[PDB]
Amino acid sequence: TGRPEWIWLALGTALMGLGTLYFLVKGMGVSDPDAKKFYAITTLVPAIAFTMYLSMLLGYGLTMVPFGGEQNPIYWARYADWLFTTPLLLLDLALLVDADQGTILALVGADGIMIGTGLVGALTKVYSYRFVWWAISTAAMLYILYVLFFGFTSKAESMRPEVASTFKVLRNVTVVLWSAYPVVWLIGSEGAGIVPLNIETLLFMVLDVSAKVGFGLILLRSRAIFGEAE
Amino acid sequence: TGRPEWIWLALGTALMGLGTLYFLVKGMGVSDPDAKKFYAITTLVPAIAFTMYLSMLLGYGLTMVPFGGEQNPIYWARYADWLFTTPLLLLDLALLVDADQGTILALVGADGIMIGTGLVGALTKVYSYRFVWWAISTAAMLYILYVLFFGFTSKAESMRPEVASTFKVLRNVTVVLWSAYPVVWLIGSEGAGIVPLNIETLLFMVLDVSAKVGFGLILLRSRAIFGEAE
Amino acid sequence: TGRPEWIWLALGTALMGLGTLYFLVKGMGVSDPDAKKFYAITTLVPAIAFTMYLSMLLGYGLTMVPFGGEQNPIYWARYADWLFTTPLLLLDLALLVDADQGTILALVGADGIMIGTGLVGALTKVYSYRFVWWAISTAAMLYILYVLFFGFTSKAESMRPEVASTFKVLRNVTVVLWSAYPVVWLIGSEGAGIVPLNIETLLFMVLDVSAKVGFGLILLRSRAIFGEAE
Ligand SMILES: CCCCCCCC/C=C/CCCCCCCC(=O)OC[C@H](O)CO
Ligand SMILES: CCCCCCCC/C=C/CCCCCCCC(=O)OC[C@H](O)CO
Ligand SMILES: CCCCCCCC/C=C/CCCCCCCC(=O)OC[C@H](O)CO
Ligand SMILES: CCCCCCCC/C=C\CCCCCCCC(=O)OC[C@H](O)CO
Ligand SMILES: CCCCCCCC/C=C\CCCCCCCC(=O)OC[C@H](O)CO
Ligand SMILES: CCCCCCCC/C=C\CCCCCCCC(=O)OC[C@H](O)CO
Ligand SMILES: CCCCCCCC/C=C\CCCCCCCC(=O)OC[C@H](O)CO
Ligand SMILES: CCCCCCCC/C=C\CCCCCCCC(=O)OC[C@H](O)CO
Ligand SMILES: CCCCCCCC/C=C\CCCCCCCC(=O)OC[C@H](O)CO
Ligand SMILES: CCCCCCCC/C=C\CCCCCCCC(=O)OC[C@H](O)CO
Ligand SMILES: CCCCCCCC/C=C\CCCCCCCC(=O)OC[C@H](O)CO
Ligand SMILES: CCCCCCCC/C=C\CCCCCCCC(=O)OC[C@H](O)CO
Ligand SMILES: *C/C=C(C)/C=C/C=C(C)/C=C/C1=C(C)CCCC1(C)C
Ligand SMILES: *C/C=C(C)/C=C/C=C(C)/C=C/C1=C(C)CCCC1(C)C
Ligand SMILES: *C/C=C(C)/C=C/C=C(C)/C=C/C1=C(C)CCCC1(C)C
Repeated sequence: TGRPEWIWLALGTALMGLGTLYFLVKGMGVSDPDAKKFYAITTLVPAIAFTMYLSMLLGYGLTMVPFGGEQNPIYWARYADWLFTTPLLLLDLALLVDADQGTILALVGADGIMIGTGLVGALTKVYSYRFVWWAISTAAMLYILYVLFFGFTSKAESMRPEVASTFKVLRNVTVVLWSAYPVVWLIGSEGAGIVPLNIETLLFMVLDVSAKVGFGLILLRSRAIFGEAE
Repeated sequence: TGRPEWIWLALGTALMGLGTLYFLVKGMGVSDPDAKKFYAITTLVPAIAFTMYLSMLLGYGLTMVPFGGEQNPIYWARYADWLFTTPLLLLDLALLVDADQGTILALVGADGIMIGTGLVGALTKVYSYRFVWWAISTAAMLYILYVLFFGFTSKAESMRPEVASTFKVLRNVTVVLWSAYPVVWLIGSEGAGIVPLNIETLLFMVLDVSAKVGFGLILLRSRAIFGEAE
Repeated sequence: TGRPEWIWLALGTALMGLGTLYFLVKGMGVSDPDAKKFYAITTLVPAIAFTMYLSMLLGYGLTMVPFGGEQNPIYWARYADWLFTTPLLLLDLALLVDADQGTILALVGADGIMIGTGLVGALTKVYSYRFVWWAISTAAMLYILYVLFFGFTSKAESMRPEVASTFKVLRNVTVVLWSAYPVVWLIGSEGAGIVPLNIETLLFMVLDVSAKVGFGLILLRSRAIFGEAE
């Protein structure tokens, strides 16, 4: 393809596809109802990402947005992916710690605001206003990270030790990886335009595969996803 | 801004923002799991409205629709707000009366039809057909109001007296305020065009703040949102 | 109207409308909470389809997509219908057999991928790539049909005999009817273009009414939707 970033979109498609197939085969035969929930959530995540990476590779998930006096290539398909995959990742963490329903609704709702405002920012034609939406989205992200540390960590330590241990690892992975996304957006083609689109696409591919397939490998190898039984 | 209705969009943004912050601080420290559910639902409502009012203020949430031989300004962001906030408001009422799952699904589904058909009507280019969609949406609204009076009132009176009392007030607020929306649409810029857009925008701002922040102030001050405990 | 397929859109609108009204009246007075769930899910299905058939009849739900060097009429409103009605139909089947939550999430998620990739395929401007999306969507469909036969049939036979019996019939109806959709798409205006749009529209109308109103008549006449009580 004639876009230099094609190679990273192709690799991302392949890695999300391979991760989906691996999780699908690994979950074959699992009969524990708690483990089935985690396999279902965790396999859906790279499956959705696979479809949206493929849409970017083939050019469907790209649009041109005028701002700063240029026509700027915006990959809108990222937001369609993240709208569904980021609440699913949060549901994996919430189910692990048996979070109450009100906390789950708060997290999923804040996450929806985060991604939706990011999408508005990405498509906004007045340059200075793009950063207003970025700030609102980032505030929603900070709310999510606060709950994961000062609601979820406190509950986990009261549960089975393998649940506490696996939650603590996946919480730390999540906070580090998710915090990089607003930074890549700010310095890349959607924001200040300091990093070119080809490098930005590489960075999001590394983050996405780590936050989805890496995350899932840790979770689905854990004893924490099974009920305690004899 | 050069649009006369800007002042009402600005005030609406500010009031939804202030209401979100108030509910967020008030819900700090609440540990009762039932109360947490109500705080989460009720704080999300003005937070979503805040983002969509801001999108209208900055001009993102506006499009031009040709009908009647003119280019007509249609604020489409209202429907994106209401798609999520109106089912959340109904969930507050349904949880208060411990409604059965089938009734909740009926209400949320009718509400989705109401808002979705309103959006189609708002974007329809053949003038006479706009009113066909308005009629279908209004029928869905009447179904909702019927359930709130002839399903929900009957259940409430069988529950704790503080639940019955708070439900009856919030039901009455809801029926009065929600019934005004189809009337404003019909006589305003989306419909017959008798009331100008600046006044229409004022009317929806008053209704929205009352139906979201007013509603939430009544609910979150009530004893009904807490479990009965010693 | 000047489109030859109008007659089938009109008939489909009428039949979905009549089926909605019939199910609404039949469900009046039902007080069993399990039966209420099934009436709510099953009445919503033709109600949503009614609105989307009407949008196609009036011309709102149609767009033109260039591919193969022509402007091709694509009825996009079908996908908006199916996005909501196909998971509702699967929920009817899953509730009947008391499926576990993980299996329900797998089914609904695969169904979302099926319809979303179908929509991307329908709107794709590069002709050969339309069939890549068709293949991905069809793979998701095959996953769904596998679960209905090799997860759901095995559970049903362990339940009440009237539940097993009604599930087996509705499963067979579902597999036969749903399998025809990818074939109609492939040979019709969205795909290879061998069957003209007027005949394609007839075929989808027959399938839709059978898969929604036919399905619902079988289910809502069954004893299986009521709890076992004295
Ligand atoms: C997990 C095991 C594998 C670990 C792998 C980690 C990779 C993640 C980071 C990649 C950034 C690469 C940056 C590449 C920078 C090239 C940009 C460039 O060409 O910049 C020069 C320009 O011409 C003038 O400034
Ligand atoms: C809660 C405590 C505060 C209560 C506040 C309630 C306000 C709600 C209603 C406002 C309608 C105002 C209508 C303003 C009409 C002005 C339109 C106008 O200018 O019309 C004249 C025109 O030039 C030729 O007909
Ligand atoms: C339930 C009881 C009622 C059962 C009813 C079942 C109907 C379903 C199938 C219809 C296909 C009809 C196909 C009509 C074909 C006409 C196309 C045509 O005109 O093709 C000739 C063309 O001019 C040169 O090839
Ligand atoms: C001027 C101020 C403007 C408005 C501020 C920016 C709005 C968007 C940002 C963040 C979303 C905040 C989180 C929304 C969800 C809160 C849920 C909540 O309150 O949950 C309580 C529950 O007890 C928990 O377990
Ligand atoms: C419990 C459930 C909670 C759910 C919480 C969800 C909150 C989402 C809020 C705001 C983002 C809205 C974003 C809307 C973006 C639409 C952009 C679009 O499609 O624009 C069309 C065109 O490109 C230009 O007119
Ligand atoms: C806890 C997780 C938080 C995650 C969110 C952290 C956000 C703030 C980070 C960086 C902003 C630094 C300033 C970037 C703006 C630079 C503007 C500019 O003009 O830069 C010129 C350029 O450096 C040469 O050409
Ligand atoms: C010609 C007729 C055309 C069709 C009519 C217009 C369709 C749209 C209008 C209203 C939605 C109706 C409500 C949809 C949901 C009904 C749910 C239901 O039946 O719920 C039963 C349950 O027992 C409860 O607890
Ligand atoms: C339990 C879950 C129940 C959920 C019930 C939901 C029912 C929604 C039904 C119909 C409205 C569909 C509205 C679709 C509007 C799309 C308009 C649009 O985006 O148009 C694009 C462009 O502007 C022009 O081609
Ligand atoms: C229970 C809640 C129900 C809520 C829904 C109630 C709907 C009917 C209300 C009003 C319609 C009145 C007729 C409006 C149409 C007027 C058309 C016209 O030409 O008006 C000329 C104008 O009055 C001078 O220029
Ligand atoms: C190169 C390969 C590319 C990727 C493949 C194509 C992706 C889209 C197709 C099918 C969706 C598959 C189903 C997605 C949901 C799986 C859910 C699951 O694993 O559920 C386990 C649970 O135990 C159950 O009860
Ligand atoms: C538990 C919840 C699981 C939910 C699982 C859902 C999976 C959906 C995945 C992919 C399809 C995405 C389709 C996006 C299509 C948007 C097309 C569009 O609107 O295009 C705009 C314009 O026409 C051109 O730029
Ligand atoms: C279990 C359910 C599975 C459902 C899915 C089954 C998919 C495969 C079916 C048919 C493809 C047959 C080939 C169609 C392609 C024909 C291409 C062509 O050029 O046809 C010329 C035409 O026949 C004269 O003009
Ligand atoms: C699978 C993909 C993941 C986990 C993606 C996560 C994305 C975010 C945390 C995005 C956050 C953003 C902001 C906080 C500000 C605006 C830009 C966004 C959407 C990139
Ligand atoms: C927070 C906002 C609220 C509670 C908005 C409520 C909106 C409605 C009840 C809208 C109803 C409409 C009709 C019944 C007919 C068509 C026009 C609509 C969407 C305005
Ligand atoms: C009420 C409508 C129903 C039950 C519609 C069902 C539709 C499908 C099973 C569609 C499947 C498709 C594929 C498997 C491939 C691509 C084309 C689709 C969307 C037609």
